[PDB]
Amino acid sequence: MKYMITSKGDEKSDLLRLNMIAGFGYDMEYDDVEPEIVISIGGDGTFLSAFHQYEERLDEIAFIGIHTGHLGFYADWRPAEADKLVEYQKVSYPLLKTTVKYGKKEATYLALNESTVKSSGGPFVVDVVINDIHFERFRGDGLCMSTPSGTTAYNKSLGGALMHPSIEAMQLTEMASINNRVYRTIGSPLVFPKHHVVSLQPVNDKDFQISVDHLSILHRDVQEIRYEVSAKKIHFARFRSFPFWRRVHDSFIE
Amino acid sequence: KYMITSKGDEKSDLLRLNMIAGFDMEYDDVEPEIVISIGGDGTFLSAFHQYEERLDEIAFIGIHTGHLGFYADWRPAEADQKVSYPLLKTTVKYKEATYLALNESTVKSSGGPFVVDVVINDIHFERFRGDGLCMSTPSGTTAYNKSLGGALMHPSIEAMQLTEMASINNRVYRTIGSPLVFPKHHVVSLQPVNDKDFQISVDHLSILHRDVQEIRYEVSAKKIHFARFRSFPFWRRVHDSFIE
Amino acid sequence: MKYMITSKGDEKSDLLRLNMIAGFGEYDMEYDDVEPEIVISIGGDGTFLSAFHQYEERLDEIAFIGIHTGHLGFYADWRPAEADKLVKLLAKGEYQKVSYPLLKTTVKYGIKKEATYLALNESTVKSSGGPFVVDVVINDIHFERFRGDGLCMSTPSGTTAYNKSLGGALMHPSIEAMQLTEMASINNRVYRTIGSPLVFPKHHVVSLQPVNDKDFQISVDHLSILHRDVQEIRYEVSAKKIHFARFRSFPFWRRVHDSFIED
Amino acid sequence: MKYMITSKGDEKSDLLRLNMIAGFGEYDMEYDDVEPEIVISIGGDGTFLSAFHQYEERLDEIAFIGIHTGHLGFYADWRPAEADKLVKLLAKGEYQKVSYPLLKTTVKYKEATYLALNESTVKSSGPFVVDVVINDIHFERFRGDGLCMSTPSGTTAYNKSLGGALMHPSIEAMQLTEMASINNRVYRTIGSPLVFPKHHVVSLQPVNDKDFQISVDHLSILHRDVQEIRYEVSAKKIHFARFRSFPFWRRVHDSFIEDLEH
Ligand SMILES: [N-]=[N+]=NC[C@H]1O[C@@H](n2c(SCC(=O)NCCc3c[nH]c4ccccc34)nc3c(N)ncnc32)[C@H](O)[C@@H]1O
Ligand SMILES: [N-]=[N+]=NC[C@H]1O[C@@H](n2c(SCC(=O)NCCc3c[nH]c4ccccc34)nc3c(N)ncnc32)[C@H](O)[C@@H]1O
Ligand SMILES: [N-]=[N+]=NC[C@H]1O[C@@H](n2c(SCC(=O)NCCc3c[nH]c4ccccc34)nc3c(N)ncnc32)[C@H](O)[C@@H]1O
Ligand SMILES: [N-]=[N+]=NC[C@H]1O[C@@H](n2c(SCC(=O)NCCc3c[nH]c4ccccc34)nc3c(N)ncnc32)[C@H](O)[C@@H]1O
Repeated sequence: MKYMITSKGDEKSDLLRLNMIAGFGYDMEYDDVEPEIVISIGGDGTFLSAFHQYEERLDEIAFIGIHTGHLGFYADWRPAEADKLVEYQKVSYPLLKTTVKYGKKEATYLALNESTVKSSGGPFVVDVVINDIHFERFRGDGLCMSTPSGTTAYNKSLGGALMHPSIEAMQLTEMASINNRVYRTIGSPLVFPKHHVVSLQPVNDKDFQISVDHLSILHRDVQEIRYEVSAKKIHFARFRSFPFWRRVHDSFIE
Repeated sequence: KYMITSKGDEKSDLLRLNMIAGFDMEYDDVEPEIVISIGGDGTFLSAFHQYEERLDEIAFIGIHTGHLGFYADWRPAEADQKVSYPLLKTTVKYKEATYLALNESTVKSSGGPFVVDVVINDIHFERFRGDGLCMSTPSGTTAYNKSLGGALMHPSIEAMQLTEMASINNRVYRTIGSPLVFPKHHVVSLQPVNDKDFQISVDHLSILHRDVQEIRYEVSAKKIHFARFRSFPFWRRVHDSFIE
Repeated sequence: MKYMITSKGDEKSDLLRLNMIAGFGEYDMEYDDVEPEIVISIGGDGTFLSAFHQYEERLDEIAFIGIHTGHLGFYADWRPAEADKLVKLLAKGEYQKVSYPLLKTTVKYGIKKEATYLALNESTVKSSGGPFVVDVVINDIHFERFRGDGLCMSTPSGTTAYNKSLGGALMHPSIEAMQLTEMASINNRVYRTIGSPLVFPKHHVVSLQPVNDKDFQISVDHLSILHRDVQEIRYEVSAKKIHFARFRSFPFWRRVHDSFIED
Repeated sequence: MKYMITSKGDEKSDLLRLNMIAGFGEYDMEYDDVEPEIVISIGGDGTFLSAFHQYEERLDEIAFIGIHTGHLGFYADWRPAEADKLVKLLAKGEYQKVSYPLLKTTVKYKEATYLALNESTVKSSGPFVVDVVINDIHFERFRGDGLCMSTPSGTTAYNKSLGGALMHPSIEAMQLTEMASINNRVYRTIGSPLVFPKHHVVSLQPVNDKDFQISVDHLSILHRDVQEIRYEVSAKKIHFARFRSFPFWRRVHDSFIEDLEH
């Protein structure tokens, strides 16, 4: 079938890539337009690029991650096992939908790890609105809405909770909240189920640094930033049994 | 067919009498379909553990005589569909003993250090050393779980959350630090290392267990049913409690 | 004696400034922004920080005074309505001086020369884009290899600021120390960090040494500039201290209570 | 000079203890367990804490030494394989002395005072609710499991597990950390750990219940009808015997980070 392979850039990834492509020279044809199997070689950062490269056809693509360096949560296959990889089950992980409104039109984005909103320099002040209901007035560095699979990324470093990627939900964590009598925040991470909409509304400044995984751009004149669990899912190709918690253990505990 | 529990104070007992007077409703504490709690969340917990054997045929209603609770959302000046929340199944192994929790289930030592092996799905995850561990229900996240640094999750999510209690987290006993949220059919097994005497607590019930071989945690198939008359959002209840 | 007054910029602060200057004009007070002995900041903590760095070359000859036109600050503890009593007490010289410790930041390059900075609140170091990875060396001894957003070294008085939002502890400004806090540490198998904030005494040096990237985004009291080809970043408690003019007694813990709990 | 040795209890501690006593049998060392000048602890930090309270009324005439039979401790810095060197070094009388600050715990109901090397915690006997007073000034009303006041050297103990900051023992201060605070509309607490210098008094005053489970280090007691719990940096200090540079941060490193040569 149709497939394609992306590379990190280093010699180890490109050499391993060419080594695998020649292996398919079976009934496998290389195609980067309409692939059925996308293979990422490098790390989680490399895998994220492959996700956004083919986010228009997530329903017809199974992803496979290979790490040339340290173990990743997406790139979970060693280069020494590249021979065996060249008949599988499909595992689906939830994604995050980020919608931005302006003063025009609106923009939507898909996240595999998380989406963060920070200030354009000074203090980040927004009103956190949960399901058309005011919850808190936040003041700090920013806010982080994480995917289940993305909880082991930025979310964890921010003191968030680790969620199993079988749970369809999203998690909101604080970034250096001042948390005083004027700007009282919840402090605890908040996990939202499906059909729940978290709305971030400006108070004074209208310019925000919205980031989606590995892409941070400046959005001017922002009226609203809404978060909710996307209906679209990312599909993986399961060959062996590598449990999520086991993958967490090998990463942080060892 | 229904029944009514009371906290113990005069305000709760007298209000209870008024509700009986209001009720083709036959008062039956044997096989009730409607259980009404009067007092607070603590009183509500007592009503839950009173009928664990018939949680599938009972809809609960909470009335707070004191401050607002997460389970008692009805003011006493209002005595005049079903919503299901997940539960936590706690199994202690020696003949095994099982317990159901509405808020959470914590395991501490019987005096000295608390040292166990955290096993996730028959696979060792970490060796814990500290005060103890806390496995919380979705609805119980706004309780002890929050104080321990745990995350707040909406009760519509069927899962369980494990949080640390003063982990030493060093070379020998490296822990994850972050709270862990486990879905359905996931089993967290806590296995002793040396001392096998632990102070296992289920919600408001803290009992001492001797000769413990294994403590297993998993989301129970049984769910607690509430009676929804109005619409009080979970996040609004969190807002009114911690954000004033 | 010689004095000067800085203003936030709004009408209220500027108005208060002119009236105080006229107030001092009734006594033996000379206005001088070049070599003053008393620097009065009118506005907020941010305004106070600007006045600090404006005269960081003569901190030994200056007693600072903060006046908050808005909400109460940790550096600006005087209300505008007390400006009249402030002038009269300043003119007589009826006040004692209280000293707060400062943080010394030293940046080394691939010999550029060598840059030094003084911080009243804190000094932070982050990357210039990607992952921030450095080796934390405490007193010429390797302590940890850090990977994350960055690191924040705070002064005692600066603990109630960015430090607190990062989970740092609150120290009384009488304690001569500095506090290092983590900024979103990945803290895994490869990059194991302490997690806990670290309080260092005087004469202790925390050296941050690069692993791959030499470019770092260093900020001193929100003066964030890009430093290229960085060889070393050293942290130590400065021998220089900031001097305040004390007329009454506003306890640090009360200022903490009035700011984060209730007022 | 006069010395004594405490033991954990196991075979390793008792055997190593006998070897040292016999080791001092070639030098001018008098063994005395009632009025010693050098107290040696064999076992762990728990053993050291026991040796501290055993001779806490003569802290001015005693320099302590710790030997860890198991993992590295913050008070037991010496290895069992270095016991041979310790005897000769102690006999030669060649060592500088290092002093660590202590925590003074006062319980009023007559007045009871306690000295802590690590920390002093106060819990309930149900909900623990007290009013935290800092220098005769109300700061917050706490509600949770309890409160922990830690010594500088004690910051690496329970204080670290509670999320407190690590302080160098050269700093004469004390640190207050929360224990499972509820922090809501009614009971708003600071959250952050608080570090107090000398001459600063932290007063814990009851709200409803007067009974509290007050613990000082290993000693966990129960005080009834408590009116006030006072915390302040004690004037008394514990003295150590230094032979070689073993930095505090190294002990922190070798305990929480990694120990590659072990
Ligand atoms: N604005 N201003 N003045 C700079 C002061 O801001 C304090 N400081 C900072 S400065 C670092 C920064 O760029 N943060 C992005 C958001 C932000 C900038 N300035 C803030 C001031 C208050 C609150 C948020 C910000 N962040 C924080 C922080 N999250 N919570 C508390 N306090 C901070 C820090 O003490 C610094 O000295
Ligand atoms: N009782 N007692 N033990 C004395 C030392 O134990 C230290 N201490 C304590 S005492 C409070 C307590 O009952 N903890 C329950 C579990 C436990 C007891 N002792 C431990 C020692 C190490 C680890 C866990 C325990 N907890 C802790 C704590 N989580 N992490 C570190 N160290 C602690 C505390 O500093 C005290 O100095
Ligand atoms: N036992 N009991 N009561 C039942 C509920 O009390 C809730 N729960 C507890 S019970 C554990 C305990 O023994 N804590 C000592 C102090 C305490 C006891 N009950 C409390 C209730 C509120 C606040 C403090 C206590 N602690 C906590 C906690 N620190 N912050 C929040 N909520 C808690 C917990 O959810 C439990 O299910
Ligand atoms: N790897 N990679 N690509 C970007 C991903 O990196 C993850 N991500 C980030 S991105 C936010 C950021 O700019 N942080 C500054 C330093 C940094 C950039 N990328 C990093 C990757 C690992 C560690 C630090 C950085 N920070 C973090 C974080 N502290 N700990 C864990 N993971 C993070 C985040 O999930 C993002 O999706």
